[PDB]
Amino acid sequence: ESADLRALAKHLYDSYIKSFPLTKAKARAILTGKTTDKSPFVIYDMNSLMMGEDKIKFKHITPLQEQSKEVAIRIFQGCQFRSVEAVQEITEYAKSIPGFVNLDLNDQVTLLKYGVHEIIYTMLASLMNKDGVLISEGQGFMTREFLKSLRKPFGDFMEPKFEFAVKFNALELDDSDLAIFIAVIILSGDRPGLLNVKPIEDIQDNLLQALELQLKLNHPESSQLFAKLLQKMTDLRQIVTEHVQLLQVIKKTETDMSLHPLLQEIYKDLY
Ligand SMILES: Cc1oc(-c2ccccc2)nc1CCOc1ccc(C[C@@H]2SC(=O)NC2=O)c2sccc12
Ligand SMILES: Cc1oc(-c2ccccc2)nc1CCOc1ccc(C[C@@H]2SC(=O)NC2=O)c2sccc12
Ligand SMILES: CCCCCCCCC(=O)O
Repeated sequence: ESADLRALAKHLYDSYIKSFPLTKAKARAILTGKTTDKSPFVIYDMNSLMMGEDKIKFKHITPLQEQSKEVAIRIFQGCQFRSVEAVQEITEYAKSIPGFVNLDLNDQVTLLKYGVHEIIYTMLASLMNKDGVLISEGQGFMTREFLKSLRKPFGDFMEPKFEFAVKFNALELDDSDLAIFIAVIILSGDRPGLLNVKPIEDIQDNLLQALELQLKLNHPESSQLFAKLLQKMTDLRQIVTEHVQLLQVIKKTETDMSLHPLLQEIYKDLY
């Protein structure tokens, strides 16, 4: 019935607001500079990156052994820390999806392990436009050109996310749409190694119905938005699997290189 589906949509939106401090709405307000609550420092080359480090307050601190004087590695570490924050936000959010916590714990672990990066890239798009991306909770704005011009493959690290984002962002979802979509991602019955797929697919069937109603009500003029959104899950998968391969190539070209321990656990036996 439609009433239960609407209550689910509201419940998920409420949980998403409690779990994710930086929402798309706040990111869009920052990106549209007519909301001059402040203004992010624009980073576009080495000098501006070094200047931004002076001006931006960083929350996360790499161990001294893993600090690098090299611009591309410091940026890489900035990205990792966004993922370490997001994994914990996503976990809190997942526990509020009805039925998730009653699943076998091993299946909960599997759904998070394989779901977090597809969500991370979904919400990364909320911080991007065709010209660049917000960094450090919106204190800075790193340009896309700059990110393309990084050495070794870090151009291949950034550009596919930008290509995804500008198309994903043309769907014009809001946070109340995204709250349901990321729950659909988590409750994926096709993750490797799942033990009881049927209880997962039964939750996802309910989430898909709530997502379908929500897009119908919230985007009445957007033709086939539901279908187009679900097709983006294919793009998201490709970004993750290509990222995983790319990381297996940086390891060869740097034996000493370091992932945050949380990302080491996520990537371990991932694909
Ligand atoms: C928070 C974090 O981020 C990363 C990481 C991020 C990006 C790439 C690779 C790794 N890993 C950790 C966990 C470990 O974080 C620490 C361990 C130990 C110390 C104390 C001295 S410093 C040193 O180098 N070894 C020590 O015992 C210190 S101090 C500030 C941190 C820290
Ligand atoms: C690009 C950038 O720079 C900074 C920054 C720079 C200096 C200081 C502070 C911040 N902020 C951002 C935005 C965040 O953009 C990302 C977040 C997370 C990921 C995924 C990780 S990175 C990895 O290898 N495994 C993961 O989970 C990836 S990937 C391409 C981008 C990306
Ligand atoms: C690693 C060089 C300095 C930047 C690291 C930024 C991580 C903290 C943050 O802004 O989220």
